Amino acid sequence: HTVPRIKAITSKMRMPKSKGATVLNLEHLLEYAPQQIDISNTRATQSQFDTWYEAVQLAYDIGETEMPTVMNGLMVWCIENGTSPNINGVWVMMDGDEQVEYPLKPIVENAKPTLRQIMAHFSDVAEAYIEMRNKKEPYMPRYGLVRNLRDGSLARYAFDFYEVTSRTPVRAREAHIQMKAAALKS
Amino acid sequence: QIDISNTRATQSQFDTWYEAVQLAYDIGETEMPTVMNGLMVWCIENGTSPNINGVWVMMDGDEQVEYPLKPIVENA
Amino acid sequence: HTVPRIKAITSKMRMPKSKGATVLNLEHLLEYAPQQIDISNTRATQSQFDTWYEAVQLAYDIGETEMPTVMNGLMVWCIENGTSPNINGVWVMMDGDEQVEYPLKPIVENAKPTLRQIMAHFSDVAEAYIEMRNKKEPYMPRYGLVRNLRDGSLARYAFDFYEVTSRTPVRAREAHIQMKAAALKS
Amino acid sequence: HTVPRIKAITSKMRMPKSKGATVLNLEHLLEYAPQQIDISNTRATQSQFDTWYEAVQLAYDIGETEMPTVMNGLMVWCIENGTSPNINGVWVMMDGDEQVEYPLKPIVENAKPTLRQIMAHFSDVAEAYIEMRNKKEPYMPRYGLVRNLRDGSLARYAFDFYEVTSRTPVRAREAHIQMKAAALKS
RNA sequence: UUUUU
RNA sequence: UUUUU
RNA sequence: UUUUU
RNA sequence: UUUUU
RNA sequence: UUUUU
Repeated sequence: HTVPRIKAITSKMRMPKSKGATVLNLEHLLEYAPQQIDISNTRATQSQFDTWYEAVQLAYDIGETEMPTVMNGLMVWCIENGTSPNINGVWVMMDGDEQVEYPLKPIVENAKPTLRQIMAHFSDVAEAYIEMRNKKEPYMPRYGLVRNLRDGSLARYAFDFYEVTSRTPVRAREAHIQMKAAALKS
Repeated sequence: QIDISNTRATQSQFDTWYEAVQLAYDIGETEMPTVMNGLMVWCIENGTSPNINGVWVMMDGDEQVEYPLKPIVENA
Repeated sequence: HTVPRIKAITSKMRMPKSKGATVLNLEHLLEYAPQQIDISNTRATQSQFDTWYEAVQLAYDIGETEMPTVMNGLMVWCIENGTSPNINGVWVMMDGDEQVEYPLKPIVENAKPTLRQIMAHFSDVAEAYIEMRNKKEPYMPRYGLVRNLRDGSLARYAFDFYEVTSRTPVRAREAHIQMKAAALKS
Repeated sequence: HTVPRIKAITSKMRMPKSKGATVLNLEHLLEYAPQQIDISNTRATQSQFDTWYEAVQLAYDIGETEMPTVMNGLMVWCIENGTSPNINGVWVMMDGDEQVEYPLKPIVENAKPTLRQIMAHFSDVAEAYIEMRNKKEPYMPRYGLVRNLRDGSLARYAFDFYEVTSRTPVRAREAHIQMKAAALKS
C-alpha cells in the first residue's frame, strides 16, 4: 500500500571483510560527516597550526590579546605577497599611516609542513577580506597582478594560498589551476 | 568480477594488511572499524599513492586526531 | 517586513582557531584597510627608504632644502636610464643649459634591498611626469626605446621601476610584463 | 564508538634489550627533550665554555661586571674576523671613537676544543647583531666579503662561527656549506 | 651601460 | 623577492 | 603532497 | 599490473 | 670532530 523507502547504504552491498567479518562500522560511517578541509593534506593539521601559532607568538614575545591583530596583518600581507618557503626579511603591517615591520623568520621556520598549508587556514577569511576591499575600490591582490589575471571578478580567489574546495565556482577553480600552472612553469 | 581481478588486492593480502595495520596501532578488534571508516574517507579525499607520508586525519566530532601513515602504506 | 541586510563577513564562517579560540580579530580586520603598495615586498619599506634618503643626503653633503631638487633630477634620470644595481659613474641633472653630475655610488650602495625597490616609491610621480612631458612633445623614456615600445601611449608606463598596482590599465600591465620578460631574456 | 588514539611510541616496537631486559627507559625518553645545540659536539660544552670564560677573565684581570662588555666586543670582532686557531696579535674594541686593544693569546689558548666551538655559543646573538646593524646601513661581515657573498640578505649568516641548526633557512644552510667548502679549499 | 671598425 | 642600465 | 614570493 | 597524493 | 683569520 504505502510507497517503500530505500536506505542510503543498501543492505546488500559488497563490503571490505577480514576473516569473514565486516571491516567498516556502518553505524558510525553514516553519522561520520567531516568537513572536506578538516581531512585534507593540502591543509596543515590543527596540531601543526597550533604549534606554528604558539611558536610565532613566542618568537615575537607578544601576548595572547595582541597576537590576533598581528595575524590579521600577516594574512593581508600573505594575500598581497606569496607564501613561498623562500620569503625572507620582514613583513609589514600598517598602524594607520605608520609602517611596522615584523621578522619573517619565525613565520616560515615554524610553519610545518609548509607556510602555504598553514595559511590555507586563512583562505576563507582572505576571500571575505578581498571581497570587502573590492567593494570600496579596485583591489586585486599583487599575486593576481603578477599572474596577469584579467577577469577582475576573480580577485577574491587570486592569492597564493587559496584552498580550493567543493563549494568554489568552476570559473575560480579553472582560473586557479591555470594560475598555479603558470607560476610553477619556469 | 572483482574477486578474480588483479587490479584488486587478494583476500589474503587484504587480511594481512588489515592485521598489520591493526597491530601497528595497538588498536583492538572493536575499535578498528571506526579507524577504517576514517581512513576510507581520508583516502577518498586524498590520493592512495605509495608516496603519501606523514599522518592521516580523523575527526572525533570537532577534534582532529592523527594516525601515522607508515603502517598503512608499508603493509599494503 | 523590512528587507534584511547581510554582513560583509558572515557570522558563520570557518575561521583559524588555536586552542579553540579564534585567531583573527574581526573588529580590527574589518577596519584594516592598508594600501596595496604599503604592504608590498616589491617596494622598499618606509624605514628602508628613509635610511637610503638619509644616506644619500649625507653622502652629497646637501642640506634638507636642496635635497628635493636632487631627488627630482634623480627620478627623471632613472626614468630615462634603468635602475639596475650595476649602474655606475655619475647621473646628470640640468641646471638650465648647464649639466651637473652627481656620483651614483651613494644611490646604489645605500639603496636596500634594491635601487628598483627604492625608486618604486617614485612610480606615481614618474607616471605624472611622463604624462606632463608628453603633453608638450613626444617624450618616450629611453627604456621604452630600448624595449622597442611601439604604442607610444604607453610611454607613461615605460620605465624600469614602474610599480604595477591594481589601478593600472590592463594594456599597461600586459605591456610591462612583456617588456620585463624581454629585458630579462638574454 | 569513540575514535581511538595512538601512542607516540607504539607499544609493540623492537627495542634494545640486554639479558632479556629493555635497555631504554621509555618514561624518561618521552620526556627527554634536549635542545639540539646543547648536545652537539660542534659546540663547546658548558663546562668548557665556563673554563674558557674564567680563564680569559683572569688573564685580563677584569672584574665580573666589566667582562660582558669585553665579550660584546670580542663577539663583534669575531663576526668581522675569523675564529681560526691561528689568529694572533690583538683584537680591537671601540670605546666610542677610541680604539682599545686586547691580547688574543688568552682567548685562543684557553678556548677548548677550539675557538670556533667556543664562539658557537654566540651564534644567535651574532645573527641578531648583524640583523640590527643591517637595519641601519649595509653591514656585511668581512668574512662574507672574503667569501664573495653576493646575496646580501645572507649577511646575517656570513660569519665564520655560525652554528647551523634545524631552524635555519635552507638558503642559509646551502650558502654556509658553499662558503665553508670554498674557505677550506686551498 | 659596454660589446656594431 | 632578485635578475630590465 | 611539495614546487606559485 | 604499477605509475593518479 | 678539526681544517673558514
